[PDB]
Parts: sequence; C-alpha cells; structure tokens
Amino acid sequence: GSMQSTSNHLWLLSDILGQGATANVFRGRHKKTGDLFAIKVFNNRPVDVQMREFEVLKKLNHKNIVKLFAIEEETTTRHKVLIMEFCPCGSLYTVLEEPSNAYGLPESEFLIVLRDVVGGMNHLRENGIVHRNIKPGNIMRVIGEDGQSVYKLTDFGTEEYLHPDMYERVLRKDHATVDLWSIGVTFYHAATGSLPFRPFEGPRRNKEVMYKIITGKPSGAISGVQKAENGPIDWSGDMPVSCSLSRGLQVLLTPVLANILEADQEKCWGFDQFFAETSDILHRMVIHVFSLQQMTAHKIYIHSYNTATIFHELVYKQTKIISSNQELIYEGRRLVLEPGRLAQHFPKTTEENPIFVVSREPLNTIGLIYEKISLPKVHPRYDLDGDASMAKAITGVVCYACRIASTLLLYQELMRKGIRWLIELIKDDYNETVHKKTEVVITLDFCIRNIEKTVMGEISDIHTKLLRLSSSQGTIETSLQDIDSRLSPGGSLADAWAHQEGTHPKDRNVEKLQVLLNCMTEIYYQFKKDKAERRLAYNEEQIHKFDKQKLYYHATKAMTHFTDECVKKYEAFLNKSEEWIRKMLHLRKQLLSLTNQCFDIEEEVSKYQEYTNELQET
Amino acid sequence: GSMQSTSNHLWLLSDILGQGATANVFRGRHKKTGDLFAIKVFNNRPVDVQMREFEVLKKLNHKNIVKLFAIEEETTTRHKVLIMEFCPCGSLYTVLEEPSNAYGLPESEFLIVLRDVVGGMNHLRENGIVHRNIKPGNIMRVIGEDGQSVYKLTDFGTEEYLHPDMYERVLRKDHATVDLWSIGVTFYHAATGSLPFRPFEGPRRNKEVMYKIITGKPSGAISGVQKAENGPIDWSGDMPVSCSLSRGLQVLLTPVLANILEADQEKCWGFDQFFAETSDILHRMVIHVFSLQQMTAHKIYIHSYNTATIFHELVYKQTKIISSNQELIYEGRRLVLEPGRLAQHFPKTTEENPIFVVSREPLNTIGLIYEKISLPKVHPRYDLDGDASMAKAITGVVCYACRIASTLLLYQELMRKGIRWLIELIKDDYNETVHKKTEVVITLDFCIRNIEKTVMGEISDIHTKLLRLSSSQGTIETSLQDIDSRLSPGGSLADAWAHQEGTHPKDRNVEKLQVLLNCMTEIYYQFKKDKAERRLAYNEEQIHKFDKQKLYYHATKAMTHFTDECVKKYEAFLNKSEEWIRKMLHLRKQLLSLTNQCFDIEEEVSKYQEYTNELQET
Ligand SMILES: O=C(NCCCNc1nc(Nc2cccc(NC(=O)N3CCCC3)c2)ncc1I)c1cccs1
Ligand SMILES: O=C(NCCCNc1nc(Nc2cccc(NC(=O)N3CCCC3)c2)ncc1I)c1cccs1
Ligand SMILES: [Cl-]
Ligand SMILES: [Cl-]
Repeated sequence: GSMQSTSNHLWLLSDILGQGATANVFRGRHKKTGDLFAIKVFNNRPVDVQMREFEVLKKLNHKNIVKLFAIEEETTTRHKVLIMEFCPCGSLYTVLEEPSNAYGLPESEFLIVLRDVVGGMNHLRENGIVHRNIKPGNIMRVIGEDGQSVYKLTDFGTEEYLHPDMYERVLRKDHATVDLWSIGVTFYHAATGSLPFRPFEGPRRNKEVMYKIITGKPSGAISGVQKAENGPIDWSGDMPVSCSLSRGLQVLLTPVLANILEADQEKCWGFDQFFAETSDILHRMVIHVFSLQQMTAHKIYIHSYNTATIFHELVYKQTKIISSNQELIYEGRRLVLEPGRLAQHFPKTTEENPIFVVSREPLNTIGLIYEKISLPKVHPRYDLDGDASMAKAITGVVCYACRIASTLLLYQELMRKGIRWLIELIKDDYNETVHKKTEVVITLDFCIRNIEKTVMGEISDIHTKLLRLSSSQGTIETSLQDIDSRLSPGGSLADAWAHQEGTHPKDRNVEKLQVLLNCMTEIYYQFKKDKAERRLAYNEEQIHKFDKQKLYYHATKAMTHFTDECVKKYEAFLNKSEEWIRKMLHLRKQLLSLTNQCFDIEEEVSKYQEYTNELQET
Repeated sequence: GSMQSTSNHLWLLSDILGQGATANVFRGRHKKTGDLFAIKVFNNRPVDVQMREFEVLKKLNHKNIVKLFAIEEETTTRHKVLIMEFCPCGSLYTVLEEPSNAYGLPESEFLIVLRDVVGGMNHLRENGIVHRNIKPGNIMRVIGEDGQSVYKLTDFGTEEYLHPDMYERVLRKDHATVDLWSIGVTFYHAATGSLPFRPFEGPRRNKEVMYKIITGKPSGAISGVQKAENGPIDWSGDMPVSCSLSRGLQVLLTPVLANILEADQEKCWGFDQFFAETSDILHRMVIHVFSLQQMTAHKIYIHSYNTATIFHELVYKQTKIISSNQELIYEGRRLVLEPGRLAQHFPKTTEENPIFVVSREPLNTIGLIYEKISLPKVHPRYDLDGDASMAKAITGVVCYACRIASTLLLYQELMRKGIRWLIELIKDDYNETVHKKTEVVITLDFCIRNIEKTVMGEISDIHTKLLRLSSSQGTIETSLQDIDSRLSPGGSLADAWAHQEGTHPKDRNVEKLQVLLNCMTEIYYQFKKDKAERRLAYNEEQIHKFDKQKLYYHATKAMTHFTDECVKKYEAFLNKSEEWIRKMLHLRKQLLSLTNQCFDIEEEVSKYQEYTNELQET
C-alpha cells in the first residue's frame, strides 16, 4: 500500500476516514512527531475563493468544532490539503450503530450531545457561518481529558435529515432554521435510535411517501411512522416507550423538538428561542427521587436557584402527589425541606441514592413501564449485507432486555431500601407517641387521682369523667400493643417477603445476560467485517453460517432468562409490594389516630391541673 | 498457512496456544459444528501406557479441571491428539501480565483463584493424581456463565515454583506437599504480582543465590528479596504494603503461606490441614466496616454462624477499639447488635455502604497506608524486548497510582457520609436529653415549688436545697444552648469544611488518570506486538521510538496529577478530619455529662414527690 504526502505529513490511502463529492479524509501522521491527524484532500475554483474560506476556518477556535491546524500542498501535485484534528472515536453515527444505542443514547450521553451540538452551532452563528447539513456523521466524538465525550462539528460548507423545502432540492433563495430541522431529526435519532419520519421500507425507496409524511405532519407531532406497506402513518408528539430518557427529560425535550420540526417556517422557533430553550434544559441540575408507593424512579430537572416549593411542584407533575402530601426520606431519615430552600443546597442524590417520597394517600403501584420487544426472525438465506444488519438488530433487542433487567433490579433494590427506612420511621413515630402517652398517663395516674384524693355533685362528675379518660387510655394501650406487634418480626407489616421475592444482585441476572450479549456482539462485529470484505472463502463462509445460528441460540437463551427469571420474579415482588403498601398506609393511619387521641387526652388533663386549687380566704 | 487435522477437527499451526517438551497445544475447530477446542498433539512409549492414562483423564469430571473430550488420530500420521476444552482467556499467567495486576489481583479475583485452585487440587487428590508442577501458566481462566472467572487446572503429568528438593533436580524418591510449595508461590504471586523469592537480577541468572534463599529461609518468612547485587536478603512474614488485599484477608492468608512454604517437609502442613485451613477462609462472609476516627476501611472475615461477640472481637483486632467502646452506625442510624446475633442476619454491607464504627475514646487518624512508588527511568536505547517489559512496568506504576487515587476518593466519601450521619446522631442525643430535662424541669417548676407552696427548720432546708437544683438546672440550660449552637451551621462542629476539602467525584480525578492510563496501555500492548514481531520496518521503528517518549510523558502527567492533586488535597482533608474528630469527642463527652446531671436531678426530684404528703390522723 502506498501514500501521498506533503512537506509535513504522510498517509496511506487505505486509511481513509471519509468520502464526499468534494474531497476525501484520511488519517495520517506528522512526519517529525508521528502524531495522528485527519488529512482532507480535495479532488478537482476560483482558486482563491478557497484560500480565503480556508483562512476563515483556520481562525475558528472552539471546543465543539473539529480544529483546522494548517493548509499544505500535497507533494505529487500542488493540490491543497487541510490538516485537521483527528478524532479516533469517529462520529455520532458510529456511536448510534453500537447495538447498545439501538433504542437511544444513555441519558448522560444524550445531554452531552445536546450541549455540544448547541455549543458548536452557536459558535458558527456567532461568527455568521451556516452549516447547511448537520447529521450524526458530521458530528465527531472525542474522549475528553476527564474521560467524558466531547462532540465536535466538522464538514460545514442527507435525505433523512433535510428539511421539506430542502428535500425537494431553488438553492434556498436568499438568507438558520433549515439547520434547526436537521438538528431536530438528529436529536430525535440520538434520543430513540430511530429516524422520526419513516415510510414503510426505507426513506430511500420511498422518497415520495417521505415528503408526504414531512409536509402533511400535524403540528406538535415529532414523528410519523408507516408500519405496513402502503399503510397509514402513525403520528406522535411523544417519545416511544422504548426510549431510555427519563420522563423528567422527555417532558422538556419534546416541546423543543415539536417546535423545531415545524414545516411552516412562519412558526418554526427561530434560533435564539431555540438557544434559550435548550440552554434552560442544559443549565438544570437533576435531583433523583423515587416514589415508593408507585415503584417509580424519577429525575427532577430543576435550576440551582429554584426553591423546594418548585421542587414539590415538579415532583407532583410526575407522581400526582400534591405538595402537602409529599413526605421525603433520605439516607435513613426524614427529609424536611423548608419551602424556600434552594435546590443547590439539597442533599446530593444519585439513581442508587435518591430521595424517597411517600404519601398517606393511596396510589396505584405502577412499577417500570417498558416496551415488550421480541426477537426478529433470522432469514436462513446467506447474505453478507443482510446478516450484518440483522445481527445488529437482534443484538439491539438483547441489549434492551439487558438494560430493562438492570432497571428492574434497581427498582427492587430501591424498594427494599425504601421499605426498610420507612419501617424504622413509622417505628420512631410509634415510639414518639408511645412516649407522649406514658408521659400524659403520668398526669391521670399521678395527678388527678392522687391530687384530689388528698384531703357538695360536680366532683362526682369529675372523678367519673376522668375515669372515662383512663378508660379511654386503656383503649389506646391495646391499640398500640397491636401496632407494635404488627411492626415486629411476626407482624403483618414485616420486611421478610422482600428478601424472598423478586431478584437480588447475588442472582447475577444482569451479568448472565451481558455474557450472552457479549457473545452476540463479537459475532455482530465480525458480520460487520464480513460485510466490508465482499465475499468469504469456503471455511469463513461456513463459520459465518454457523455463527448466524449461534446468534439466534444466544438471543433465545437471553430472552428466555429475561422473561422467565427477571420479569417473572419482578412481577411477583411488585404484586407483593402492592399488598404491603396498603397494609402500611392503614397502619400509619391508625397510629396517627392513636396519636391524636393522645393529644386530646393530654390537653384536657392539662386543664384540670389547675382545677385542683381554689382561691382561699386571706 | 496450513493445517493438520483429524476425522473431526482441524487447526492452523500458526494458532498455537502452548509448547512443552512432550506436546503442543493449538486452537482448532470441530469441522461439523465449527466449535473451538484446544488440540493437544504429541511429538514423538510404551504405546498403551498412554491410552490408559488418557482414558483415566477422559473420565475426570470437575468444574476446576480443563475438560478432556476425546482422543483422536491425526490424519497425516496415526499420532494421537487430545481434544480439550478451549479457554479463550488464557491462563493465570496471562492475567498477571496485565499491568493492572502488577501489584496483585483484586481481592475478589484472588478469592476465586484461591477457591478454584484448591477445588481442582482436591479433585485430583480425591482421584489420587498428583500434579507435579502447578503454576499460573498451568491454571486456565474461563468466563463462567454468570460472568465470573472459573479457574481450571490442565497439563498434569518452573524454576521459580519448584520446591528446594525439586530445585536441585532423585526423582522425588517414593511417594503432595511438594505441590503445596508451588501453590504457595502461586498464591503469593497472585496476591502481590511478584515471586516471593528473588535473587538480585533474576532467578534464571542466579540459580545459586535462589537455592540459598529458599533453603536458608527462616521459619515464618513468606518472602526473601535481594535488593542489591551480591547484597543481603530482606526477609518478611508479611505481605508487601503495595498489596491490594485487605488486612482482614492478609491476616488469614499469611499463616497459610508460611506453613506451606516450609522447607523441612517434617513441618510442612500436609494437604488435609491445608485443605481445612483454606476452606475455613473460603467459607467466611465479609462484613465491611469503616472506622470513622481512624479513616480506615476494613473487611471482617466472619462465618455465617459467628455471633456479634466474635464480630466485635474481629473489629477490635483491626482497629484496637475494644468491644464495649464500639459504636455502630448503618444507613443513617445507630446499629445495635445483640451479642448472640449471627453474622448471617447482620445488615448487608459493601465497601461503599459499610457499617461505621466510632468510639468515645481517642484514636489516631491513620487514613490509607500505601507504597510510594515512582516511575522507573526509561532507557533511551531501542530494544523490542527491553521496551515491552519497561512499558509493562511503567504502566503498572500508573495503574497502582490510579488504584490508590480511587481508594483515596472512597475514604473521603465515606468520611463525609459517616460525619453527616454521626452529626444527626449526636443531634438526636441532644434532643433526647433536652426532652428529658424539660420533662424534669416540669417537676421542679410544677411540683415542688407549686405543691408545697399550697397551704417548725427542715422545710427551710428543703425549699433552699431545691433552689440549688433549679440553680443546677440553670447551669445545664446554658451548657445545652452552647452545644446546640455548636451543632448548628455556625458551629465549631460544622460539616462545611468536608465539602471544601479533599477531592470529590465531580472532580473526575480517577477518570483523568484512567484516560492517561489507557493511552499507556495501548502502547504497552503494541510493544508486546513489536516484541513478538522480531524487527520493525523503518517507519514502525520510528513510531515505536516516538511512543516510547509518549509513555513517559503520559506517565509523568499522571504522577504529577496524582501527587499534586489527589494526594495533596487528600492530606488536607485528613488533617482537617483529625481536628473535627477531636472537637466531636469533646462535645459528646460534655453532652454525656449534661445527660447524667439530668438523671441525677431527675431522681432526687423523684424522691420529694412523696415527701409532700404526711400521714394523717384518721
Ligand atoms: O464526513 C466528513 N468528514 C468528517 C468525518 C471524517 N472526518 C474526520 N474523521 C475523524 N476521525 C474518524 C475516526 C474514526 C472513524 C471516522 N469516521 C467514521 O467511522 N465514519 C464516518 C461516517 C462513516 C463512519 C472518523 N477525524 C477527523 C475528521 I475531519 C466528510 C465528508 C466529505 C468530505 S469530509
Ligand atoms: O501449558 C500447557 N497447556 C495449557 C495452556 C495451553 N492449553 C490450553 N490453552 C487454552 N487456551 C488458551 C487461550 C489463550 C491463551 C492461551 N495461553 C496463553 O496465552 N499462554 C500460555 C502461557 C503463555 C501464555 C491458552 N485452552 C485450552 C488449553 I489445554 C502445555 C504445555 C505443554 C504441553 S501442554
Ligand atoms: Cl471534515
Ligand atoms: Cl494442556
């Protein structure tokens, strides 16, 4: 294999990173240092319209823009090459081909994409550049020095991403929102793993159904899918259920998408509003909350400067528990947020260490809501392109199952923890009120009896009325004994079942699934190599056919384990939780009542304390 | 490349897994399924001494023994091949070459190795086989179906691992412990990343110093290292400081090693005792405990059936806090273990969620104790063998730094959590005693004054003596106000500094280090490839020299970040903890005193309650 070069760099033609009509991108090295760079080489005026536009870029300096170092002359010809920042990881496209992201990026990653695309976008605009076609292949990923992805825009100056006016194909007239469209599609694709507008078959074969979908899209819809050949379009303003993003994030993103995926440029958002709206999301912090009675996890997207009041409102939006019914638990103890306490001063939370919320009012136990996705059928006919894409799809289904199994395990672990804490909490209450009582029994038994016992009627009415109180306290004692016994080891309120039901970390169900998944992923990546390599030799051919069966046998094993082990035991744990919750609410409601009687007893005794002493002559 | 085969399998000669004097091991496939297997082929009597010993093995069935499926005839010759279980991961040797394990295996992995080596060993013995030479290259690793390693013995029937009698080289006379020796060396190597007996330079060049080390080893020593040329030997009965294993595990393992690394076979352990002793370790569960005043994490190795009593004893061994001074905290609240409560019923713990222990008695704040390891110098002379081994070594140092930085971050995170909990705990105490007090003030202010106020001396002495009590309670009130103000936001006992000092997860120091480490590890693995490939072409040669500089620049960047950021801020946080601890102990000791006065007041008032009422004529 051989190489072109310039004064300072050199590169294999085999080591190509990208191909456009205008130019090609290879990875090469600086000859003096050995350092990796992307070399952009143009295949072809006016001569200096380019040296100028090249110069403008060489000046651009920004975190979210692939850097243009220098411009050089290839040695063989006086052709211009651009030396650009090499990004070993590739593009957002590469990321979304990972079977792991078949149903959307992980939330944190999606947020980085959102941030960086928006940042790069702005920078161009600030400098007045318009990037006509933003798409995942345009958006380069790099590992930052802190290990987090940094996304970077390159190649400024695809059907599925072109605006309706653009899809037709008259140079856009005279000047951007059209950019917002492809950003709209890009973000949706990153959020869900899918293109938002999908004629049956492909957009490619059905360019016409596709334009009909995009133009005739009702307002608010963010997707339209044709599920059958020549069938109708299903519209939605919602994220698909299979999407990983939290309800907290979904609720914020959806409106941004609806408003930048608008056909009439009359009512598109306009950039600034888009910048303002996206930044409002990006500037929020996340507080993790888990709803114990609903068996649901939540992310609350809240500004640093927002109050607890707003926090309760946000929680209410996702749970339907009104502010005043919201009872908070954190790290074993009650959390009491003063209304005006800023979110920046709330205690630190994670998905594994959330703030729990409980109500004294009945809620339906929801649990995790997820798509039921079954394996596609494997087509026995051998095909290097077909099998690669099928391998991707089936591995995608198993990863999803794996992701859901992990969430299912988390939900049960949080439940077990939440329940443990709440029981010790109720237990405190029982002891707080059981103290008070013994402390007021002290007045009946010590004062009224013993005080007036010391030496016409009303007195006959007082000693007897008081007896009704000790009588009333006796009704209290036996109702507390009943609650204590319920809170104890034998009790109807016991923890035990939660250790007996569902699945536990030590079961290693997630790990068992990942092992199977890793087997499928090696095969998928090989089918990726088998595709690129256009024909296999006899043995390799056979081996490829074998592994096509192995994929399926691995995928079936996984789905069976998922449904019969993970889902089954999970549903058993949930149904038991439903019952334990109802008993708990009823118990707390009795104890409350026993607590209020204690106050009502306590204060009448607090009146007759004085009645012992009359005025005296003197 | 071409292949031998048999009726049912075939294999490249390039795809070799192992080479001994007697035979070779390649990886091949079943021709009908495509499945991977290890093919052992013998290079050479009596003819059937072998078909018999082959048959014995084909019968062996055990989790920790590489499985022998069948015996077949190679096609070209009637030579015998063994078809064996293929283990894609390789051997314990491969694992210990990973720069990640330069200073020993992670604790969990070490325990699996221990378990599996012991299990396989026993199985052979149960069947009466003796494996003369156990070593990491003998011990095969496989990923189990739950994702955990399973280790498996193969090749039954190295200098560094041979017993002193064996090192000499008379067929061992007539018959095992000699096996125990190599197990001794193997476990030590797995625990520390190093051979226990090391002449300066290598064992290879110094076969003679090596035998002198092993034979002249004082009893109890588990290692002897010659650190200078012709220098003396440093002996130890302890694990090196750089070893990852917990003190809890070290304390148990060390005696096993001392007793199976014994020269006089008179006083070696003998297998059964070894089996009993190792199993005693393997059958223990681990309870994670964190000592708040010492800033130390601990693993308590305890049987399921052991009592809390034993638990306290074990904790005392590692902390020097006697049982009765041990105060336990778990998930925000006090933990009170009944003496006879079984460890199996203790609450579940992890390193991130330990039981905290505190004392009311002063302890030195120790923190984490770790080796200071600096980068070796990089030798500028180009050498494919030399550079590979150097790349390994320098990457090993950085991984260690990374491992320590992670532990350092954990220790600070646990401190912050522990302190948070303890403060709410002390806070409870303040409120428990501040209740009691107001509850007894009720008797002074309500009863004695008001009771005898109602209508010769001693009475003159009582009203005045009582005044000394309200007087005494007034001394109490202002001392509580003082403690409350200390426990509040302004207080000398505040949390604030802990958020201001040390390093936090959001700093991403561990991630910054891993990124650097990953760069070094790609280079190391390439130098591994450059070594195997005996000479590099001019460019590759240059590129290899460049990256040899890149390693160093990456390693320096890492060490600088480690010492100047991780270690520095950590040491600042620790020094502040030292001070906060002392204030806390002093505060708790005052509150205790204020709590006891409250009892002493409370009970004298409890006597004069009766003194109000004399006997009456009637
Ligand atoms: O698209 C284009 N330019 C941007 C992309 C090519 N440019 C660069 N690439 C990288 N590094 C890099 C590393 C690994 C993989 C890849 N790419 C892929 O894996 N891909 C591409 C989509 C098919 C999958 C790229 N560094 C810097 C650049 I500048 C162009 C199209 C037409 C003209 S320029
Ligand atoms: O040592 C020996 N037999 C046991 C080892 C060879 N046998 C097997 N190997 C594997 N799989 C496997 C996979 C990847 C790597 C490797 N090995 C290595 O990476 N190594 C070897 C130490 C040098 C590093 C092995 N499967 C099954 C077997 I059976 C022998 C020595 C002399 C005769 S037999
Ligand atoms: Cl480009
Ligand atoms: Cl072998």
